[PDB]
Amino acid sequence: ATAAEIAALPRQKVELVDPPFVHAHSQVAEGGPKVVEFTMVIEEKKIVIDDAGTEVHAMAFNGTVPGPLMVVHQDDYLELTLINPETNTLMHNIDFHAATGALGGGGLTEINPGEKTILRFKATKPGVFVYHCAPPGMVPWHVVSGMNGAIMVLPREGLHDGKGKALTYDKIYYVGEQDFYVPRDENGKYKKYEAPGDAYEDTVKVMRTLTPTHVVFNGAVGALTGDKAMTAAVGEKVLIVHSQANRDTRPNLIGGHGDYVWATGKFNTPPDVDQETWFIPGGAAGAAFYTFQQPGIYAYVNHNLIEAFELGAAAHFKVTGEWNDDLMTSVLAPSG
Amino acid sequence: ATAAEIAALPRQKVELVDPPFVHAHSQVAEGGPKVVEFTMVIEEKKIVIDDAGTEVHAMAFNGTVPGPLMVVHQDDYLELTLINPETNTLMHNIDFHAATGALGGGGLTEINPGEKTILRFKATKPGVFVYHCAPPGMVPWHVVSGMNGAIMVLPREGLHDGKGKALTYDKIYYVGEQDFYVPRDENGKYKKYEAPGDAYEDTVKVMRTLTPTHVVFNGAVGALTGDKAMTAAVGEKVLIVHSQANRDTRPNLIGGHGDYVWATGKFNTPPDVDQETWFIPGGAAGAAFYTFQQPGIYAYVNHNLIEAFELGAAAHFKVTGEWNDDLMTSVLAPSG
Amino acid sequence: ATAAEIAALPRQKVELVDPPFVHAHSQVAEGGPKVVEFTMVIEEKKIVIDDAGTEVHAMAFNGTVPGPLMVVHQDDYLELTLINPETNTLMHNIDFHAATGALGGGGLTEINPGEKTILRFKATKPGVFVYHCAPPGMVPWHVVSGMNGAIMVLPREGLHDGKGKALTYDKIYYVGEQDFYVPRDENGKYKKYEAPGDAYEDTVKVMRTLTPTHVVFNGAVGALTGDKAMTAAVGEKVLIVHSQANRDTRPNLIGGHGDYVWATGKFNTPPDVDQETWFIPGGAAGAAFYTFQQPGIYAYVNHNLIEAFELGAAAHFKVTGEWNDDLMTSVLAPSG
Ligand SMILES: O=N[O-]
Ligand SMILES: O=N[O-]
Ligand SMILES: O=N[O-]
Ligand SMILES: [Cu+2]
Ligand SMILES: [Cu+2]
Ligand SMILES: [Cu+2]
Ligand SMILES: [Cu+2]
Ligand SMILES: [Cu+2]
Ligand SMILES: [Cu+2]
Ligand SMILES: [Cu+2]
Ligand SMILES: [Cu+2]
Ligand SMILES: [Cu+2]
Repeated sequence: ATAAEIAALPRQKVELVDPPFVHAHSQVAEGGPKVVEFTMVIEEKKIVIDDAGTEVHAMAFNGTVPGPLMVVHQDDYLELTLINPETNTLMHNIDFHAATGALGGGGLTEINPGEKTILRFKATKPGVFVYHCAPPGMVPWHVVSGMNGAIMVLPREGLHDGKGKALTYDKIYYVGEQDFYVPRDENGKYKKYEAPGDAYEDTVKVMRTLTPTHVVFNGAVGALTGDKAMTAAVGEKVLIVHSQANRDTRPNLIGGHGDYVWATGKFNTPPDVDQETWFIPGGAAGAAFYTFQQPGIYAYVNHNLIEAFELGAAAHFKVTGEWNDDLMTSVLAPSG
Repeated sequence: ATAAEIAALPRQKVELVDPPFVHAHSQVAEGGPKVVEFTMVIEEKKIVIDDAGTEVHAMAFNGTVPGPLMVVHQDDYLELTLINPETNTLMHNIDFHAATGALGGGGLTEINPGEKTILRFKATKPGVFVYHCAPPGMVPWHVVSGMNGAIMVLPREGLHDGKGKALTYDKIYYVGEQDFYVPRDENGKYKKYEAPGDAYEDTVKVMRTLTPTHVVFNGAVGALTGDKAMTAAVGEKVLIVHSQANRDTRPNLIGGHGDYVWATGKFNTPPDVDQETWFIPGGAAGAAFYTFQQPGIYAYVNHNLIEAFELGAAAHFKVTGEWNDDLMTSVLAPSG
Repeated sequence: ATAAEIAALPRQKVELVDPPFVHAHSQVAEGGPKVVEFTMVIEEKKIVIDDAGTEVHAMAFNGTVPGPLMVVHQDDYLELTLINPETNTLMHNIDFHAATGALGGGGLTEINPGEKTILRFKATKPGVFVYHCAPPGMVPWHVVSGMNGAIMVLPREGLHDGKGKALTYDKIYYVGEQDFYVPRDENGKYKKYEAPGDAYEDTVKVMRTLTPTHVVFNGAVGALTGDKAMTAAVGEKVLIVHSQANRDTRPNLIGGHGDYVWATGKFNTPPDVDQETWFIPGGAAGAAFYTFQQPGIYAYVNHNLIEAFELGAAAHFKVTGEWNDDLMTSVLAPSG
């Protein structure tokens, strides 16, 4: 398509919402290709990542860790207006794994504090993809400071299983997983810093151990539990998009399964089925589809249980509904 | 299925055998759905895991690490009687990744010493699945203390390749891989403790480094080598079920291949073929089918060779039969 | 085939080239089965792996790290003459994951300094496979000293996608990823040694942490950048073979994609498509096929960005051609 043809295309402005929720969208594409517009302001800000009050000088797209999920359809154009406020101190940019060229847009979006840029790319490949800051010379630090998220490019005909059968979810959740490397003092207590730069040297040292001090969902230990636990009901079909821009993860819905899992996150690659624990390599997004059959609490975790329960990679699902004794029943409850 | 129908199903008690061996079963189901009954007694006991007398206070299903492999067919019901003797001191339960509901059954099987429980669940999905102890608050600790195993839910029609061609094995082995985190004193000597709880704080510290001191098959370094090597003959078809409940692994039959590998461990997902090294994420089981073509010794290992030969993740296969010079031959033996 | 039938097959002597380039070959098999001959001299030599002058006592096949890529077709016989010069001080051998029997040939190829051997095996399975030194007793050490490579066994009919369409590449590159464990002194400085054996005790201790000090492509940090960046042109089809003999990796062509990726490295296993980041387990090789659509610099990395940018696992592609504004364009360049 020529510039003229693209300028004639309809344009829709979408308002992003904070993870784990996803902005309103249609699974089946409406009309022909469109230029979907998104705006995100970068905010360098202090966030607390655990109950002890541990701090991280985050670099967050739209002010959240992970950045929000942007949703478009295959062959739509994603036009992102990216803003780096003069209140920030570092240069920032964005790399869309879903895009093609200039390091995912990285080479065309380098913005200093006080600048903005508008990048447009054709979403030619269907699936979920990671996006993240990629400044030449300080990539890992910015990424593990939370500057990453994901987008979903839906097939124009919505989701289907490997054999051509439609898969329509009732709800969708985006679980961004983040590995944090927080310096500790001689007492083994997490250190705090006045400015983000102050922490760089100590942090690089921790990063070199390839051992995160924290592995969390939605920016903090327990962020998706309690009044913020995800929800569903027996019978409900749920799509769980999961991303990790720097380190491997292995999602598992404890008490359930991954009925259809596009482990590689790409829709033209048939999904695996009946999964117990699936695998998403660092630098990628994956997605799992499940129809709940039992009510009660579920633990959604990175299945290296130390990472899940000692480091913070665990969420919960609260599911309402009738218990099914055919699937499972306590013949004899715990007793003498 | 009606209520009367389940109650009318034939009940069958099966006697378990210790890994790497598997209890008697039929690949193709025999008769309609059944309620397959198993019983496992929990044993807390000190075991030696290496050639240096290193000890671990194990928590073991049926007294073995890994716990035994339970085999049923899709749509049978697995009815497990789980016993926690009054001689034990810790709380236990069981999570079946193959099951649906109550956190895999963990929420219905919490038993203290002196208690027993009976759990029944319908094996609705075919494949090999991990099962492990999972009491709220002490999940990773108990799991890395060896309280995990796997089950196999065979398709009623047995296994088939991606083209619908039946895959019938002559022998089946279950290799459970265990990551252990044993504390060391300031001199580097592994510590010993009087009771399980005594080692808790020291052990969690090692666990948080995400670096196991040992990675073993069947509970100890060398457990599946020498006089305990697994066996086969040229021409025999063997299925090797492999599990790892907490950490990733990458099996490889050195000298052979994985002719058909259900890397994810789920039979409705077509197997990969001609594999050199496959990958099983922590929290899952996988299965590899192979037809031996050459006699001799084979090393079956986790292919991060440091984990295999420095940490303990290596086993052997001793295969009888005639050598095939077409496949391989020494044209010129080592010489000056 | 009988010994006589094999002896009558046509022979072809191949001259190997240093990675990332690959020796001349035909994607589609030229004629029936043949005995393809290769010769590799083992070289124990010092290599400098980073800009701080860090040394490693390398054990390199054909003098490089990784060893060169050998290409044959399915059902051809690979006949390798391996030489261990009197100048070397260690026993060496070779294990081909592509072969069948005697530990991949390791049991039939043990040669001391001053010895040579000739091994022939039938390449019965198509795909890319790892090969590495495998002495009984000192495996991980030699492997992580750089003694590993890969071979490609192409289907007689060349490559095809999952639907049977031919995938013909214009260029092919072989990226060997190496994890190094270099000892340091109490001041955090990398130690140097006068002979290979001198660093053994120290290296094992570092290997036990399972945390490499360096993760590099083609033997050194920046080896595949600058004067050695890989090249291509818009419209060109490129196959990127990638191997890791001891540790997991997750390749990603930043700016592009993996249009077709045989992640497990085996050609009879359908390739995944439109990949952002793929996964290759330690002890295996994989291959990705991509058609460039945009000119410019691309970063090819292990997508754990710490491993890529702090540890060394990063390469570059320099692509020439016309920029495609339909796929990506800067609507608004960085500005106030
Ligand atoms: O922009 N590097 O993944
Ligand atoms: O039951 N938690 O993996
Ligand atoms: O030959 N050991 O991977
Ligand atoms: Cu940034
Ligand atoms: Cu940045
Ligand atoms: Cu990236
Ligand atoms: Cu237990
Ligand atoms: Cu327990
Ligand atoms: Cu589990
Ligand atoms: Cu060697
Ligand atoms: Cu060697
Ligand atoms: Cu190997």
